[PDB]
Amino acid sequence: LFLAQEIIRKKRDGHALSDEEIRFFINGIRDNTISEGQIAALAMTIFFHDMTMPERVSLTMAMRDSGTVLDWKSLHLNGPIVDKHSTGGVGDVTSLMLGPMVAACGGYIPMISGRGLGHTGGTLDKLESIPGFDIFPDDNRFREIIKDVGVAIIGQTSSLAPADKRFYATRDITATVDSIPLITASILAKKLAEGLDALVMDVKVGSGAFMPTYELSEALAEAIVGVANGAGVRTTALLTDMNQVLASSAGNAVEVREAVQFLTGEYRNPRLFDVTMALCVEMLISGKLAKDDAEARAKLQAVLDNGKAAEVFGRMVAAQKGPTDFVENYAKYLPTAMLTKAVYADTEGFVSEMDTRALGMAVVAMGGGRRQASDTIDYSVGFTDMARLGDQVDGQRPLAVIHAKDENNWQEAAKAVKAAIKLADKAPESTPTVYRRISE
Amino acid sequence: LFLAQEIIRKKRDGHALSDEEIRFFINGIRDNTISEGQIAALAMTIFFHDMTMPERVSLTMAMRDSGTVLDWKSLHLNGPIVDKHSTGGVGDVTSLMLGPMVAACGGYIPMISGRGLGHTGGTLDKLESIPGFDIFPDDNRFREIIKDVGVAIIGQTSSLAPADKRFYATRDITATVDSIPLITASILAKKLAEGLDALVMDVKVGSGAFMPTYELSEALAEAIVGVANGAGVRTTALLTDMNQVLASSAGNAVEVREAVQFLTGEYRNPRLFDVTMALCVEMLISGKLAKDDAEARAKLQAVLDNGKAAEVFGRMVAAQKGPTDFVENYAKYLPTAMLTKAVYADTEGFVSEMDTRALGMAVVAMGGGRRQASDTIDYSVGFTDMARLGDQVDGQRPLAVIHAKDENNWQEAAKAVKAAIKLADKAPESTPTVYRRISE
Repeated sequence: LFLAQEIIRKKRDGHALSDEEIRFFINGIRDNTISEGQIAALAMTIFFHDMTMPERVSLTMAMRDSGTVLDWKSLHLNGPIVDKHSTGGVGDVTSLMLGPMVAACGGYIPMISGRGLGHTGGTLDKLESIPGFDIFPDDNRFREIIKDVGVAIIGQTSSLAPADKRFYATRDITATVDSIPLITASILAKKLAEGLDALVMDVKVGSGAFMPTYELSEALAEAIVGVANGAGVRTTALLTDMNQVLASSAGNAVEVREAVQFLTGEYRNPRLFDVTMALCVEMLISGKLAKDDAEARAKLQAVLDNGKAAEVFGRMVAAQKGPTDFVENYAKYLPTAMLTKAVYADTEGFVSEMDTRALGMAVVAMGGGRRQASDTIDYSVGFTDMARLGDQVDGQRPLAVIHAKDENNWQEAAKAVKAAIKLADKAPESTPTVYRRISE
Repeated sequence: LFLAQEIIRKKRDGHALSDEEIRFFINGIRDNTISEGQIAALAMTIFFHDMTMPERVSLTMAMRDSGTVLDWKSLHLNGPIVDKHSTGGVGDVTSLMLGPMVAACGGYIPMISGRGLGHTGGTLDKLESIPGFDIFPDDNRFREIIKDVGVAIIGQTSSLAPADKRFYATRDITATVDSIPLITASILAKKLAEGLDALVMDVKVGSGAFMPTYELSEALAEAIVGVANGAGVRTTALLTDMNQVLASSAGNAVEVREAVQFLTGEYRNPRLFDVTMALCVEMLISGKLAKDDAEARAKLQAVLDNGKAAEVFGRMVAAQKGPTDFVENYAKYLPTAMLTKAVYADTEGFVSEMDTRALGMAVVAMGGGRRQASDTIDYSVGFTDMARLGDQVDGQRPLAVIHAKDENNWQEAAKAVKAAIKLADKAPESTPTVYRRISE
């Protein structure tokens, strides 16, 4: 129906908005006919009245259909269209391994990513530290890589969920961003555009988590499962730990390198391994590529050990303009910094605390990302050989190994790192890597 | 404190905003630094959390101080600075008589009016049907008229309560206009700028009332008394009837004429008389010009009968550039329409119902006001000899006498009037003119 004022009022007076009404409002948001104030007002009424399951699904759908919705029916692929989604994290490089691994098991992953300006090391920028990697293939080319290779990590060709652009921008300045119904629809809008069959949300918990409390991370996880499954996509979610860096490194080139050494068994961080394996099992199960966890973990460990996984990564990289021999000779292609020195904590002890966001911002500030846009990322700067909680430190074990441009910013970051990692006289109680699985 | 987002959140989470915080927000509204969405958001949080008495007063004060606040201390006047405020109505010409009457009793009335674009026949346009009437005297000239004459009805020299400009505009399209705390502060902002000592709100009740229900008109009346008196101005309010036209005419020239025949006792509509007397008694009492109702009604009836009141009207008109003999020879100065014919209802009976808003819009539509701004009011068009509820009608008594430009718009209005006044086989139950007096 018509009138933005009309719609705002209904919801304000504790009523449920119709699909036609929610759809009308969202397009108006996209077509710039519905003002900022009209957006901020509706967001608030939702913050006080919430939205029923039907309203929740209609909001998401009307946002998905705001832009373009991919369809792979014509391609007649012989496998499930699946993909994973995270709420971000520092060292969260699971996507580079996840994509190849699941494609090597019969799954098609049309990973339309979107970096993460603000304070989030998107994967798109990591993949750009690979000489020639084109993250912008046209539709027809993209459709080809998927069918041929199985995976493809590309940047959003804008027209995905446009309404979310204005809706989110307003919410950020009007104090209505922390509203579960709105968040749920915002996150899934982009993904549900990919024309998926199944999905898996990786909801982080802890200091570096999106939601403030475990109870709130869990809350969001349950909401996501509901509307996605309501929208037709077999979804499950996991609560991953993010109280420290996931991989043994944070940056761009250093992370893509880590993803290669993982795929080839040259080195595998155990925590990164658990989360990586846990997400893939879900995708296989949701995708029907396995009847149970045991079957799935089996197939995955195989592909990971017979080199078939790293092979797919290598085929994905080449099809997107990277070297055709990236996995074998990556050390000659990836950018190496001028200064690489290890940093040590002031005293001997056990790592008991760590501010992920701090380390995250330490990376950006040293060139690892962009605070504005005009900034140009130094794809070689970052951290490696990161200390894990519980690790005893001293002259034998530094906190991390810093890859900086010069002795100055090295020194800067060195102080940043040392300030972000808290020591203690004794090792803290351990926490799980994968807390639990929300489903149905 | 800083941040509009910060402030919005606090209030959203059921907290009380500080004076410094409310003040910061309001100036930002004025200085265009606080966006539409940030205004619409805060308005909603208030619609759901209301505002404590302290917050209520701080909002109004921060809005008053948004612009200029008059001060009459330097003038050293020998009387109270008072003024009345209405929520509008059709035929509500009480201000033209009220101003003179109270000044003739020792009260100073710096009536900064402001017409009423939209659907409200402001007094400013009525006073402009008087040849040469200048409603825009400069401060020094204005200050002179007050001290010399005692009264002065002038248009707002913009810089009064600027914040209210943007705040109200946003609210109108975001469904947050019907919020008592916001209304209370909006109305009083303009008035409290006049540097008053006492005030009296004329809150209408009925079909032509601002608030939807008697219980809501009363609700607003109690709120107004609270924050005004909290802000230092001795305030009381009355619930006037507005289920029909107050004066025996609606328009511009026809109303100013009515106000003159009242002041000179040539004719006095009894309902208009009661409301006019009721409001003045309040001003005298609040102003300290009387110890009780009896004393006040006495002084007023005197000034009304010894011609001293009409004298003041005459001195006000002349000081503001109108004729120096307007009261004695008004019939030669006021605009007279080309067509003046009486309209009769289709059948004999008793006037039982009447849509004030309809008659109000009938006047505008015939040139009595402006729907846009570029329109130029025909200060001669309007209704006179209006039927009162309970009046029996037939060939002896028409519904009203229409002053139109031509036979066309006369005919138009004639249908408008006839459609707005409902007849019945028997006279309806009478209602009071003045329902009750809210105080303290």
